[PDB]
Order: sequence, then structure tokens, then C-alpha cells
Amino acid sequence: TENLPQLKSAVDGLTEMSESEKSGFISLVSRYLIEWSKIQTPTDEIVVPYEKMTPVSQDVAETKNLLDKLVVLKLNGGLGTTMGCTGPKSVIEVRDGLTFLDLIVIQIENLNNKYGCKVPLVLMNSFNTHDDTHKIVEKYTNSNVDIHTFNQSKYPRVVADEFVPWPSKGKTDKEGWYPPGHGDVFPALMNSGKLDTFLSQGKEYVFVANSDNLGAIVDLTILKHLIQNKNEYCMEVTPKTLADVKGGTLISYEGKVQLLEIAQVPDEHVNEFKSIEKFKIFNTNNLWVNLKAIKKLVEADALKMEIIPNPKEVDGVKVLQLETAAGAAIRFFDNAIGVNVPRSRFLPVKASSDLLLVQSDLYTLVDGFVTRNKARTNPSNPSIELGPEFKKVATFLSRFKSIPSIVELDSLKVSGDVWFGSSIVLKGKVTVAAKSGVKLEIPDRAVVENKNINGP
Ligand SMILES: O=c1ccn([C@@H]2O[C@H](COP(=O)(O)OP(=O)(O)O[C@H]3O[C@H](CO)[C@@H](O)[C@H](O)[C@H]3O)[C@@H](O)[C@H]2O)c(=O)[nH]1
Repeated sequence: TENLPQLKSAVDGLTEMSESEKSGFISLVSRYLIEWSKIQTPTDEIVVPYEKMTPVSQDVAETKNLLDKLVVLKLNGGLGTTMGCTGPKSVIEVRDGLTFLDLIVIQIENLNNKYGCKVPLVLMNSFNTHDDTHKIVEKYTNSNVDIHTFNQSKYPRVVADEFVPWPSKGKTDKEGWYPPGHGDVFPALMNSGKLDTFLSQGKEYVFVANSDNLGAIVDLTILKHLIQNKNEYCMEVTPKTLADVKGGTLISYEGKVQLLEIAQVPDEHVNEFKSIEKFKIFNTNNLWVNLKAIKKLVEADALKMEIIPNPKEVDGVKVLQLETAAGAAIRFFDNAIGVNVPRSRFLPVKASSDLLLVQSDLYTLVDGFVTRNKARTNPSNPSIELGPEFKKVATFLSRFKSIPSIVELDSLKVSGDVWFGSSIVLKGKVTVAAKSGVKLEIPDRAVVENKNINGP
């Protein structure tokens, strides 16, 4: 529906929304209420190859000067629900009993203890993760890193049929609201005052990343490039692969580079994105942004990102949750670029199949970094697919007495009730399928190479 003044009225009726939230929400709604025959590929001048960038000098002074201007920030608004875990997704243990946050903290600690810098870490969480995060972060109280947190905007989900805020019908508990996407990082950094708290200290850029992307580590070649070339925004993209279905690509449109996402794509064109031909790059959501520019553009209300409707059905009630993507803000910044980086900077962990990959001998932890085995000569990881039986992390761990060796694996598909013993080795293309009513136990020490195991 589209009665806007009617919508504003109800929004102001919702007392728990702060004034700044009511405003930002109404602006989104207002704007809510793609000539494919023009889409272009960005030139190499706009999307710079990382290998062409100049590394820092041997004098640590240059490193300290750059680090003294930096603030690191992570995206932590999500829960561990997909992987059968309660709490923030960042607090799931990924490698060696260390959580995603623990590894990110170690990494920055290693930076601060290494260079004598005091780069601060900022966590942007959601109401669906704030208090739990608040509790966990205290563990790092004496760590050599200042951990800052803040909550991004809390907006009312909108009932789609009648177009009114769900809280107005009385859905005022947690399921009545939602965080408006990571694009909200810009106004929320302002609303939180952290931006002004960092500007009063000297920071100039924020490195933004998904909390569950293990490949998102600080890269000095990239930070250097933005400083010397005055790039106010840099989006790390990676070559698009068959695995990259759900996400965005960077495109040139109207002579500027911009994120292209599914809502903007005409019906008769959805598989071309999926292709490996038309679009050859894919956003990793590792974003580098200039802080003064964020302040300037948020206060001027310039960040007009495309809306992502994300519809859901809760308790039966079909609702709409309008959101935005951080990468879509790239078209509003000056001298903005994409940098095409190797997939080692893009290791998302979204299912227990990814944990199998990261807990196996394909990787090891090195000073807080999940480091790929170099004995793996072929860059690509093995494709791993596990049935629902492996969905909950605890059940996944119960089903692998030890994580099997997969350095020599091309692909593993597991289905049905399957339990694995310790010290197993898997090579090539492997499948294990237990039929209904059957439980399959892979004994300890088994070597499975290019085999289809369909029963005892
Ligand atoms: O309201 C929200 C929405 C998400 N997140 C966090 O944002 C991160 C990214 O979200 P996620 O759903 O994992 O990914 P998408 O938003 O689908 O994609 C992002 O990340 C992909 C790289 O993994 C890029 O290709 C896409 O351009 C970029 O939008 C996660 O850590 C979330 O915790 C928030 O902080 N707040």
C-alpha cells in the first residue's frame, strides 16, 4: 500500500523509537514509495588490481602513522540460528575452540602488540545480539585493544498487506522490529557518536566486514592505496564462481561503479547473474570507507541505497522488512573503487559444512589467522554438502569423532544418518548416502577415494 502521512502518524505513535530512528525510517519508506541495456563493466582504473599497489616501506614509522588513523569495525547483527546455535553468530567456535570474535580479537591484539599501536575495534550489533555481545565482550577487558560497541537502528517491520508498522497492531516485542541492513552502519556510526569519538582522536578509515568471513583480515596494501589516491570507498570483490548465487556484483552504471543486487534485475535476466560470463566479479562485503565522507554523506542525507524487501512469515503473519546493503552505498562516494582480490579474503562460514572445511587439515591457526594448507596445490576448496542431520553445530561435532583429512578431496556429499570415526582420510569425489531407516558408521582409519558409499 502507499498512504505515507498515515504511516508517519503510526510511526510517531510508536514511542519506543528514538527521534533519529523515526526519521531514518520515514526516509527509507519515503524513498521506497535499471536499464539493463546500459549495464557496463568497470575499467581497471576504477577497480584496481591489488598486485599493482605499492607496499609500505621498511621503516616502521610509516606503518605506525597509517595505523594511528585506523578504526576497525565488524558486522555483528546476526544470530547463530541457521547453525542451530543460540547467541550471536560471532560467538560460535570455529577453530580450536576459538570463536569468530576471539580470532578477530587475537588478530588485532597481534597488530597492537606488534606495532605498539592501539587500533580500536568497533562491533555494530542488533537488538538480536546486543546484550549477549555485551556480556561476552567483557572477557577482553584486559586485552590490548579497546573494544567499542553500539547498536544500529531498530525499525518496525511493516505488515505488507495494509502497510502499517507491525508494532502499531500491537506486535511490540522483539519479532515486531528489525535492523535495517548493514548500510545502516553509516548513520548508526553517527547516531552512536563513535565516529565523532574517533575523529577527535585521528582516525580516517573504517574497514568493514562480515563477522563470519575468516578471510577478512587487515590488508595494508589496500589501506595504503586509499590514502595515497584519496579513494573514499573501496569494495573488495572476488572472481564470481558457481558458488556465488546469492549476493551482489559491482557494475558501472551511468558512468559510476555501483552494486547490482537481485531486486534491480528484470525478471527475464536472473540467470545471467548466476553465470560466470556476464558478471565476473562478486562483492565480498569487505568494505573500506573514509570516515569524514560518511559523516558528510549521512548528515546531508545523501545515502539513497536501493531497497531490499526481504519478505518473511512470522507466527503466520506475512510481514515485509525493508533493508539496505552496505556495498550499495559505493555509488555515493568520491573516487570510489572496487579492488579485485583472491578468494583467500573471502572464506564465509555459513553452515557446518564450512566448519568441516576450516577444522580439517586444509587449514591451521597461525597467530589468530585461519591459514590454508599450502600443500593444497589447487587453490579451490573441496565442495562439501552435508544433510540436515549435520545442521546443528553440536550434532555436526558429535558425528565426526575427528575431522577427516580432506587435503586430497575434490568433493564430499553426505546424506542420511551417517556417523564418522576418527583419523579418516577422504580423496577425490566422495559420497556417503544412508537410505531411510539405515545408520552408516564409517569406521576409524578408513581411506575413501573417489567412492560412492550407499550402504554397509
Ligand atoms: O541488519 C543487518 C544485516 C546484516 N548484518 C551483518 O552483515 C554481514 C553480511 O550479511 P550477510 O547476510 O552475511 O551477507 P549479505 O548481506 O547477503 O551480503 C554481503 O556480503 C557478501 C560477501 O559475503 C557481499 O557479496 C554482498 O555485496 C554483501 O551485501 C553479517 O555479518 C551480518 O551480521 C548486520 O550487521 N546487520
